[PDB]
Amino acid sequence: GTLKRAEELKTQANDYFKAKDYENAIKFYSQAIELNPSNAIYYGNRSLAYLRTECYGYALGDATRAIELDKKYIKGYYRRAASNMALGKFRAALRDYETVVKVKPNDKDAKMKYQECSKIVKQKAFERSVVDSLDIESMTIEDEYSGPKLEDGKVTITFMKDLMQWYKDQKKLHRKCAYQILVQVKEVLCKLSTLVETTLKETEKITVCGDTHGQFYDLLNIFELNGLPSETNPYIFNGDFVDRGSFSVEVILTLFGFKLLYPDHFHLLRGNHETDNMNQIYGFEGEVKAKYTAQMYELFSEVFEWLPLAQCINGKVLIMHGGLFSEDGVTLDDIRKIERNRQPPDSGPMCDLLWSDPQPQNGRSVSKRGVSCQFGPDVTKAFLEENQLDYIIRSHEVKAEGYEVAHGGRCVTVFSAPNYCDQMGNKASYIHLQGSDLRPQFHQFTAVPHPNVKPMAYANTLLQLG
Ligand SMILES: [Mg+2]
Ligand SMILES: [Mg+2]
Repeated sequence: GTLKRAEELKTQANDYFKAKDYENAIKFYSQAIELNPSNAIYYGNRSLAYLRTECYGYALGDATRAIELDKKYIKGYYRRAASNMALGKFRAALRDYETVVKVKPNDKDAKMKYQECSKIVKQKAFERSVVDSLDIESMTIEDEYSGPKLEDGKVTITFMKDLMQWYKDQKKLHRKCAYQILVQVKEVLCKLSTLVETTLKETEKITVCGDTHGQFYDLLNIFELNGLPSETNPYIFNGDFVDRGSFSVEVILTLFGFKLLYPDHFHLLRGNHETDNMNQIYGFEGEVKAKYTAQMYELFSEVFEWLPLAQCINGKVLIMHGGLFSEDGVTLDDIRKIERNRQPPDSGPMCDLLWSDPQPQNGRSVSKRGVSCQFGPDVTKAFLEENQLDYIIRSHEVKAEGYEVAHGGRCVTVFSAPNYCDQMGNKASYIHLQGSDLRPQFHQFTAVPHPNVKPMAYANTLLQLG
């Protein structure tokens, strides 16, 4: 009985979903849909599982299919509005929250989401540089503050070590210090090329980490397990420092501090989560407003805009958060020429560097995330050959073992956030490269305990569904 088979497969998918095994959830929903392609609940649950795995494009299409089947399926509208929020389609989301708060005026949840949506809409409408309406010198550190302070405005190794300790005890760096770090670090970054270039001599090493997503206690574990940064232990943090994790302020100010301390050996590349559309939904903007001000947040936003987009080691390995391009013929010079100081556009090379994913089949598809592309091994081979490169290192996707090697070895994924969001139970890893030998060496590690704060504790409700 085809329909009762579809239904058993959907029940298994629900089971997979609840166990946080979205990849199988998706697969069993997909098979359910294969047997009965005309049920709204199926499309709606698969839309939610695509949302959980940040596949906004696919969540959007499934939500739309669910709504086209049943105009009264309320879930369909929330999950459609979530996808659109994450895609920067704020007005589209509001239309759906409206259609809901309409079909029941009473709903507590409906109006809260509508209002939260309108507030972002209203702000973005509204939307000189923030530093100029700040008077950092005039601020005063209260006598009774006993946490870390800069040594005459300067970051040092002793400041970094006390900062790390202070944060471990869940305490807050005085706002004056936070401001100074931000201003200097803006100054450093705004000097960098869009493409950072590093030469590693025969005897030198470099560590590449992937996403860390505000997992502060895991970030300290990287440093214990692999050493503090210094001029003989350089690091690249390949984006997505913040969001989801509820210690994002602690992660980003530690990283920025180390960038000031070892500016030529501690490198930070922009990820898709160093952007407004992500930060307003996924916790960072809320965490910074809770702990500091809306003005601090606007400053973080403007610094993120100067983060370089890619890094090239010895002209042979190319590192970016996302992946390769929607278009053929993009060169390394083209990347160097990108005007990066902005939010990323909806498409184009800057967008692809932050957002794209590899796919196993040849060619290009519109991406499952609803922005940029998926690119096959023939895309990767042509770009490497055209540019005299050996392979790429990228991050952006959660991996069960903390890394993955795709495209015949030409596309490497590294991911540095173990037990991601307290739920995935994945290993994390970092890479060592060596000047004499640029083949990636992987080191895996597991999650470490942290205080009682939930992931997304500071985020609005727009992307917390189910
Ligand atoms: Mg990412
Ligand atoms: Mg990420």
